[PDB]
Amino acid sequence: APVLSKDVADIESILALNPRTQSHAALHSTLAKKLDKKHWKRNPDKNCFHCEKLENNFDDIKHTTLGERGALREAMRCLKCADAPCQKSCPTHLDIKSFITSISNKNYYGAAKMIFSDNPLGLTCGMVCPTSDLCVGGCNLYATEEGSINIGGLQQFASEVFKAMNIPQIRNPCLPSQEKMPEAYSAKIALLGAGPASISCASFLARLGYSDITIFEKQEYVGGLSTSEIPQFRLPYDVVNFEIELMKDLGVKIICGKSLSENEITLNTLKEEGYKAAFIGIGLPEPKTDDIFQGLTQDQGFYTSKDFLPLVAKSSKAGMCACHSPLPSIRGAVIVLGAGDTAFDCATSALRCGARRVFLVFRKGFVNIRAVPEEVELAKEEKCEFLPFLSPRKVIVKGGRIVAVQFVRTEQDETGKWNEDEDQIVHLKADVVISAFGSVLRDPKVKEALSPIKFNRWDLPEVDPETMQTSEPWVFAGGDIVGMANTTVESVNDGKQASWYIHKYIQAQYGASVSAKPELPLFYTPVDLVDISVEMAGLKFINPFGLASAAPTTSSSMIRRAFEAGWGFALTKTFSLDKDIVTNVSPRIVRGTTSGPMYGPGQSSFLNIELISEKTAAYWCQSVTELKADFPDNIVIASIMCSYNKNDWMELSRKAEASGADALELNLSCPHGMGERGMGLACGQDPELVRNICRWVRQAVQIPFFAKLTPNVTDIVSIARAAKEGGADGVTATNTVSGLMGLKADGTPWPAVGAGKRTTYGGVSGTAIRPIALRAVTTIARALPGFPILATGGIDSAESGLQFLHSGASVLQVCSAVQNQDFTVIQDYCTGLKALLYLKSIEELQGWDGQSPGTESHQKGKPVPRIAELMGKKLPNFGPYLEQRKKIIAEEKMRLKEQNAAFPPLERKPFIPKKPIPAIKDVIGKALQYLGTFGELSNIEQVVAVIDEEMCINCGKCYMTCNDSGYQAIQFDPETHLPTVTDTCTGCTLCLSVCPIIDCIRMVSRTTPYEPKRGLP
Amino acid sequence: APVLSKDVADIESILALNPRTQSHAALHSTLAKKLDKKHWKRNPDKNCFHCEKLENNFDDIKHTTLGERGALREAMRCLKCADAPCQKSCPTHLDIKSFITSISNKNYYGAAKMIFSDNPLGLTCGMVCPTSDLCVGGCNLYATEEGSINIGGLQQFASEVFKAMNIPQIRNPCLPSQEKMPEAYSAKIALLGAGPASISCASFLARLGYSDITIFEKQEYVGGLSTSEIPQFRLPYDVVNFEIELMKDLGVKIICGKSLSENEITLNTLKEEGYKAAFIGIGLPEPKTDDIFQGLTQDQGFYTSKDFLPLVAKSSKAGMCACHSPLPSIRGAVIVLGAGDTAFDCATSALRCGARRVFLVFRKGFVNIRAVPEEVELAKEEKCEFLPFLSPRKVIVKGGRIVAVQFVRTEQDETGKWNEDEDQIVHLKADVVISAFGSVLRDPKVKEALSPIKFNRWDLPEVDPETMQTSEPWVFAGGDIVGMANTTVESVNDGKQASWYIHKYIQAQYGASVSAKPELPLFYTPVDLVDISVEMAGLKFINPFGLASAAPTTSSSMIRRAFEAGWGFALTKTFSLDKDIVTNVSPRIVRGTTSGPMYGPGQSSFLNIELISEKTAAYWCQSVTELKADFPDNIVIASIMCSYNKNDWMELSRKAEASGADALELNLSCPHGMGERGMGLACGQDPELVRNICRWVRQAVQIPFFAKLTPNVTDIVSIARAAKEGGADGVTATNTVSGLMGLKADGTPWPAVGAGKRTTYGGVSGTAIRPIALRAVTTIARALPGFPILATGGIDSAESGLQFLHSGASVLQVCSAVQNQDFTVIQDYCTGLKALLYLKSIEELQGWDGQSPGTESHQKGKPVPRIAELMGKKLPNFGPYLEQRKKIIAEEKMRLKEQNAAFPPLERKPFIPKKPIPAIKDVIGKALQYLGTFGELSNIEQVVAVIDEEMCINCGKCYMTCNDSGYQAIQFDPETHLPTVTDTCTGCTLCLSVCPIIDCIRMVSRTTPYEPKRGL
Ligand code: SF4
Repeated sequence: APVLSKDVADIESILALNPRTQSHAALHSTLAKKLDKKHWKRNPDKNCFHCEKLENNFDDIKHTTLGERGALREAMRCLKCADAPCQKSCPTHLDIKSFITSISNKNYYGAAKMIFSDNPLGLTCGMVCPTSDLCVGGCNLYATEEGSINIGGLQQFASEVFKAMNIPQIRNPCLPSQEKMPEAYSAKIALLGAGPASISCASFLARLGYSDITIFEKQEYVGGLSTSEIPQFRLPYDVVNFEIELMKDLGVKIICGKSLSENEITLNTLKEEGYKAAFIGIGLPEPKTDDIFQGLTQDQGFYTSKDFLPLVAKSSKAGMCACHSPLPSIRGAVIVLGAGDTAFDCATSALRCGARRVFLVFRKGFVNIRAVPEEVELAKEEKCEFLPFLSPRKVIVKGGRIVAVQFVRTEQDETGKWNEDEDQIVHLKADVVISAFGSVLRDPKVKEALSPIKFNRWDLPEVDPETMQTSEPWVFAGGDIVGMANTTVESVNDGKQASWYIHKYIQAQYGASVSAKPELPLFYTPVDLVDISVEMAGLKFINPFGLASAAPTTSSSMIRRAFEAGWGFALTKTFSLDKDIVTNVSPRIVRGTTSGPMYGPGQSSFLNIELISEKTAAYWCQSVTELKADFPDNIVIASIMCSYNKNDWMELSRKAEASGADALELNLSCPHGMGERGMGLACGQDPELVRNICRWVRQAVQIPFFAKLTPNVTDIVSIARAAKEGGADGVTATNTVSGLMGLKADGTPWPAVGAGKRTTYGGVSGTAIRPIALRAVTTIARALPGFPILATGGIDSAESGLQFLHSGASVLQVCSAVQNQDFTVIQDYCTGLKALLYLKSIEELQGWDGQSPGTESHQKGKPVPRIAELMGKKLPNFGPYLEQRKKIIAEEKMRLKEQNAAFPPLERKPFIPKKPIPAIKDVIGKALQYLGTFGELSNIEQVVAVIDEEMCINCGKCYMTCNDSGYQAIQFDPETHLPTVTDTCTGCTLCLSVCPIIDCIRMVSRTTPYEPKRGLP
Repeated sequence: APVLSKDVADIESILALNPRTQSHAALHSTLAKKLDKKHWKRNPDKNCFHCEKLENNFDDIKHTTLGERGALREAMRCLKCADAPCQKSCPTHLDIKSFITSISNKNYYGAAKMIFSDNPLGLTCGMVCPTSDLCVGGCNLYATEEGSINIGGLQQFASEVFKAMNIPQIRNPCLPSQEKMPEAYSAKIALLGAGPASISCASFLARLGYSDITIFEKQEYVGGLSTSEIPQFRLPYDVVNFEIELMKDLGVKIICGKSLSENEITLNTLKEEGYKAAFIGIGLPEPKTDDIFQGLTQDQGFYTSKDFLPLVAKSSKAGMCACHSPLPSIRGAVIVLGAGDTAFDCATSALRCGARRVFLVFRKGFVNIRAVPEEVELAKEEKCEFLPFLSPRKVIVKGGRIVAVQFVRTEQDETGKWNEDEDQIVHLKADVVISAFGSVLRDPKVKEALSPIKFNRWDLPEVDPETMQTSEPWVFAGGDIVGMANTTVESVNDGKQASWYIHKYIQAQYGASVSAKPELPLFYTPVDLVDISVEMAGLKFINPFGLASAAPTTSSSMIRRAFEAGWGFALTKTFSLDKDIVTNVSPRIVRGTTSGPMYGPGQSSFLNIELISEKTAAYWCQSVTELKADFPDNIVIASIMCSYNKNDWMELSRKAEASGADALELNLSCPHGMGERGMGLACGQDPELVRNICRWVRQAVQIPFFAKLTPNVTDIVSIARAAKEGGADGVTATNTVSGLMGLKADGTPWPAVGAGKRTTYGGVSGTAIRPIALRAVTTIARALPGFPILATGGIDSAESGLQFLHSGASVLQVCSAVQNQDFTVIQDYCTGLKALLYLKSIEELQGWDGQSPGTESHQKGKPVPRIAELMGKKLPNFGPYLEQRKKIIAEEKMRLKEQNAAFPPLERKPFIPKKPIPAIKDVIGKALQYLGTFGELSNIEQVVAVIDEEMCINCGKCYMTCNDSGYQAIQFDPETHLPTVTDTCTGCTLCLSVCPIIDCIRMVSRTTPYEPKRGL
């Protein structure tokens, strides 16, 4: 019979590309290499000077866009810094540390809530903020080779998920009922212009309780420049609509077709009409012009950015207008004049209109470009040509058309000044000219409508930079109109700033005072109303999260701050009688090596050789009395430990109870009387000793007490049962896992103590032991139904916490997650749990896994075009294949231009719960139904792996894993590097487990014949 | 008595910047924000158009340079792809997957060996390769938001560590002795030009065994352009010297002051002198010139790149020449003509010479720039101005000096045919002009010296692109001179390619044939000679690494491939008697959630609910016979399992022994009993059962057998002892840890089987259980001294393997690391272990931790200036402080300039072992001496944390950890964001444990009185 230990021809063939170490250096000529290189090319080719067709292509071109896989990686990378410089560098002071922490914990709702609390246009800003000159410019990670965090992309991601949840914004909960609001809040308020500034101002005023807010917008569309000029390929119109609807949820009214102008709305007519306050947020409505372009028409080929961008927007943004607008026909060479964002967006937009070539002409040098590198990069990658040091002089017009523009040289002298060299000219051929010099306010009728407010030397409304108030106390202004900044986030901040002082002004007008300290409300939704309280062992917890007896509870002052932060409960560090006083050694707590040489945030574990508290029982008991007196609703559990002695346990437990502790937690780590039978060395490892100790405490106190169990036992259920039989009211599962974190190359340990560099076995904590704790909790919950369990072991998010609740635990203890961060994580845990419970009531989101939307086919986090001429073509994203994909996509865009259609918009409508929102008590133990013996698992219902070609990044890991750890069932194409799972798959699932792309590989029910490989008959 | 649970004023103050969730939105005016922004600025300011002083500043400006912290992070990120496109895109075909895998496993030696095996100028290339147009351009991770891997930087890092090791290259080991080499290998070989091409060619010929190789170099310095023109701030000269010395270790001779030219050395004089083969690697020695610059002199301010760059290099590269020379005095505005690497290096170099302003003028557009984007980036960040579409027409000279250059406008038309517009001119003011159009071969005397080889239409030596052979069979050529490529790596490849055919030619001349298949040797050093064999339980292992009984040993055909790859031993997947046949379910193996939502390479654990082998005992026994017959030196251990039955264990053990297995491994996972006698349900959890099973097997077979222990017990020592008492020859520690990996938000498990979505407890494997396995191994080793232990549990590198050996294990079993990669990791483990053992004999490297050099103060992996005017200044790397640091550094550079001195690179000298290189038997159990009870630990010898301000990146994590998990002992400055550990520190070590910068925080002996805090 055949050589069993040898691969047959077929398998040898399938293993052709499997890694094998070479015994010699490789020989490939330089010429051969030059040729082969093209086949695998991923990035832009430096030698290719021809741009990829972009006519009618408005697909997202942002390099910062992130999908869930990418967002989680970047969020975990963030150091989540104290007094973070990125936040200091953000105009709206977003708590970046907190929102990124939430994203890293998969709590997208909490992240979005944090974002929108300080920036009502959070999604728009995540997408368009020039971060390199703002938040990212101050990021501490810039000091590392890998670089600064993609803050904008993370903000965009969390906000997009929230948008997908279709949850509405709600009125401030702690606010009195609409009917009980003081009359001052009904004051008629008017805002002019529906752009970022007014949207923000109106939003914050509405949060404060004002019920009569109206925004008067000149145009038929809303959103300001975010709608009329920023390209669809950078800022999708549906984003703007989303943020507007959120504002409308607060009652803000918007009336379009109304202009602030002398023969229409004026400050005088508003005051006559009874308006108490007004906010001017009309931006800079007119284009900066140059005398040389006077008289030129669009038919001749001349446009100002104010003419051009809105035309492209109306045509590419579904919804914006009621009438379908044609895409401007831009053919030939295009000259764009300007060096700011306007110019770059005109250049890129011109390509979508069919431009053959685009020239960006600056009057200064490259170094003087105004737009941030990120913006410049977009025009650069699309092959726009940059021409520096040129100033326009004349537009040659022949046959009623622009045929060229004549320029003159410019240069900086010996002081810095700029001059024009007349004898040095340039005759640049062009068919279209677009001036993108900027914008201004110059309509006399508009300025007159603002009488009698004072205008500064820049001929713009003068305002106090702190209050945003004009010379007229009831009139405020912000955004581009003030002329201080030119970004969406700064305009949003102006409205935010103004809202507080408008509030102060109105209240004063009604004879009411306001807090000296500004107090703008946060952002709220129905999720915030979800009840996450839970009752266990007769105790009421405001929320299920608490601090475990550990380093974070080293001092009672820390517990105090934890309760102030919002933690539901806390354990004191374990303490004992005076005679059992201990002294710690140092070093004693080290990082885990459980996930490789990854330093900084998110350590996968810690190992400690710390003893019980070094502080006295007297200190802890007085501390408990103090804590319970000041925080009656927060549960305080005293952790205590004694040697195996009845009088001692009774004495200490009674002392703790007398201090006012809500309950006790018995630390069973103390060694016994003389080893002997293999029940370890600690009392907690022997059922008999545990039972006795619990009996002693039960007899001594009347308050509930829980036995903290060690996972270092053969059968933890035996110990849990012993504690129950002893009288314990529940058990804490579990303590740390015994281990050695590692040795240095010289053999010395870490931690290493004293001159002798000695160590002893320590306790492992963190996410690395979560599988062990989860097993412990579930096994105890199944063996002792209804017996209270306090879970501990790797809990670092609402999601992981919910896993333990589902496993049978009632409350959740945390240590390592706090050591990795700080007490503020409680805010993430609470909003996260509320969101998870809330989402369970939304029928239309059942396909989601918690807060994670179903994974859709993507590449780099961008939706893969579902084009018939692409699905099933085996065209990977590299080399000649990518060229083909681009050609196909370009053809589709042209077809879409032909086959016209565009008005099936989405009347945004919030999802409404269709079943009661589950309370904590309703989810406890729900996972137990799926757990059982191996025999209870079906060996008939087998699965096989299936790969989504469109999501694949061609690494071949699935292939390598099946080859050297599986069944050699995957074919890896030598040309496309695309994997195909064959019929020999056994569904072991290893490939799916090593794939870098989330959900690229999925396990599906086997449809073909199934037979175990016995290797022989 | 005070309120004990409240922070006193002092502590409230220290906690000032500690994170606290806000209950309201913040109010900060736009004006206030604009002002505050500058204080924290890290990156370049878009509105600042003035460049940082760079006169005489040759500090490394590469954005790709990596320090160990950064290199480990990037290496772990690499997907380590199959048939990798990056390698396909590398001109020298470097096995990137393997060298990066080695870096990820901290095996820098293995990584360097891999790099140099295919590229003898590996360090130079890591630093200068235009990767985006090469290897990186084909990287699969470009398909992710985070982007492609920094391959060049990783190559640079590994090569730099190897350089620091001061290990010499040695002659290929498996080559006959010098004396026994055929006469053909003594053939006189000549190479012209000591640049990358010839260095590579000479190196490979030397590896093949040729003993008379001489490189004739025209100049007094060696290295070619790497030395004469590439700037010191991109390629340090010591790198070039390092690679040249490695080549010289192979016997290659270099003679300077010798030129290929008529009247000097010619192909005819060489042939006449007895040379059998010649390689031409003289590059393109002359500058491409323009008629309009004829007659202009350096005194007037005109230079060609060939004049200028070497002048700067000779002045900034210590060791290049022997004469100390001043830097060229470049003052005023500088005009650099060109759009390739040459032009950009001239521009950046001009700034070091004192240039006030630099203009890069291109004949074409910005889109037509020849240099890759990172090269262009360097000039751009230093504020060089780019002027496109200009062609030089005249140079204006007044008072003996250039004052301006007049250009005419250029433009492309319908036929790409670039035209020049005469009526459109530019009068650009300038004091210095540097032409950087490129290079060529124009010396008639040099071309004559190459007679009679054929020259092509480009007037360059014509060569066959595959063999590198010229029209004369004994003459070959490569590098810039062939005119096909313009990169160091391609020039290196040309020499590599040529070496094989030169070898083929010479051998044929001596009447000898060569293999049809090219066989260039790998790179070797003394480390490769280190013996890593080990004997255990009477068995000899060629190396201590083996495959555990698991998924990687699902089929014997897989074990065969593992042995072919080099694995020392392997366990069969556990098998049993026919009556105990099992059937697996699916899904059954899932990724661990032990390190968060991190997917792809390096999963920290796996959970499986797989059963024993589904293949029959008949299959496994025949397979063992086949494997042992084909691989007699590779150890094969048969893993078997039976229910608690004497006859069964004896029958199966004898069946396995009869098949020829070297030993047996008893899988004790089979259930027995009810389940509350406090010893679980598996036989392996009960000492009595284990002792009886071992007794049965010992009585049945003569070969050694080991009991595989489960870590899921209260006292694993009791089980180990029971196995020993039963007759086992050792124990395998340990099997998987029982657990539940997690649940989805809806409560369903993963793995989930059937429509019922059911699951059962599985076994956790991988790095996440290493602490448990290491504890188990150490405990058994201390309780049962000398009892053989086969370790298993998270072993994924030579370094982790050595930890287990130090802990008492003799051999190392692996599963998860292979599931995370493939069988080739064995190559990394073996070279890594050899290196770790070798380094223990090097006295001058005692300060290193294994292969990791002692950590030096750095920022972004670059050395921090050990300047007096900088130390203790509390100047962080941001805002106005950074501005300050730049001013101080610039002043230091100017000071160093005035003191025209220094030059002692103290010739490179290999370190020599000063003690015997440890064998595996010499390190086993060495760490046990440090293990003991808690009471044996000194509570008198306490430590405190100390922070190196220069390495800090100001995140405040140390501060937050001490505040909410410590003793509130760190002050975090509100302006500089610099932390300071105060006297209240207790040395808990949490801050050091969460700091993102390796070795920024260190624990040092406490010098002040220690008093435990008692709460009062
Ligand atoms: S954790 Fe480390 S890099 Fe961060 S502020 Fe503390 S010493 Fe600096």
